Amino acid sequence: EAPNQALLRILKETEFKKIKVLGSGAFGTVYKGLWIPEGEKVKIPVAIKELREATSPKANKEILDEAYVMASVDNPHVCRLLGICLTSTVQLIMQLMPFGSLLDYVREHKDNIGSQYLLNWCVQIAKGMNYLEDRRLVHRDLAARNVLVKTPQHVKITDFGLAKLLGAAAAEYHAEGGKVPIKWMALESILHRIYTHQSDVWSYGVTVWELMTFGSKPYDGIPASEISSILEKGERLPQPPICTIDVYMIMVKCWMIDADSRPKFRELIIEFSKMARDPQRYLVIQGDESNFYRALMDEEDMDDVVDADEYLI
Ligand SMILES: CCC(=O)Nc1cccc(-c2c(-c3ccc(N4CCN(C)CC4)cc3)[nH]c3ncnc(OCC(C)C)c23)c1
Repeated sequence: EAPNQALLRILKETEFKKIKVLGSGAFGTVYKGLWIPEGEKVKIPVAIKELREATSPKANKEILDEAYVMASVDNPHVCRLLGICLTSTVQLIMQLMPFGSLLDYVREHKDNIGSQYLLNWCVQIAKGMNYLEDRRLVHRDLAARNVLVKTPQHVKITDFGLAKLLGAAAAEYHAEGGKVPIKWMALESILHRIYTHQSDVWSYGVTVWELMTFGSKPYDGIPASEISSILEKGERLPQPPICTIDVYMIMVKCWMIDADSRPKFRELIIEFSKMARDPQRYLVIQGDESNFYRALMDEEDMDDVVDADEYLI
């Protein structure tokens, strides 16, 4: 296949500042901060994923695998890797998404989210996924928790810790046994651990169902072991109250057991774009329709602030 000529930039620890902790887990802490590359009069808002311990060999391999696939994508609707820092504890430096996950955002503003935003988000995520399909990359963990909000008008796919690049001439990826989110997975992934771009389309439909229900948990109260028999019986997630049948039909088509009968991300872009032209016809919602970076980054001087989307090499 085509050679992968993505650049991997190694960053000095002294040219980025950590401002605050966005979140923490066993994997490690995600900081929010500024990256000031020397010689350039720019300041990039960044999220900095530090690894908890320096000594874990499996965790260090996994964070570099994440950097490999993240550096291999360059799309407006995919979160971009700025670089890595090879300190005692490895650090990923990513474009800052100020508003957090789309899942947390819709739960936070159920009352203030209109159909224009929901349909635009669906378009943007389909565009990101279709770009990932052109790159022959399977995400394997598409969910509302892994879509971040740069602005309310602009969302990006992230969390490539499970993503796999398809080798030359292959269209399926066979995975070894591991922790995996069953309620977002195509049937063929649950049973045979096969993953394709059409398996991601299944996860796309669940993601859209998450958005359309304003943050509800799919199959709440149902064990993941039973999910396989439920799917084989022909049951699916129910129509969200705001959804016209036009929208719900697209979600249902994403959950066909025959993977080739599901839509392609190319077609999802087209269909949700049509609906984004007249949003209130396809979603029925009650009551429908410079200094910010200083406050965010807590730094008085923001004259040279530049979003990574305007920073290229
Ligand atoms: C994967 C789920 C998740 O929440 N991940 C996460 C954890 C901590 C920070 C961020 C994050 C955030 C972020 C997450 C949460 C918030 N808050 C804002 C305040 N609000 C009350 C709650 C949500 C603000 C920013 N922005 C990012 N940008 C680029 N990469 C990131 O990390 C990406 C992961 C893949 C390294 C992140 C995301």
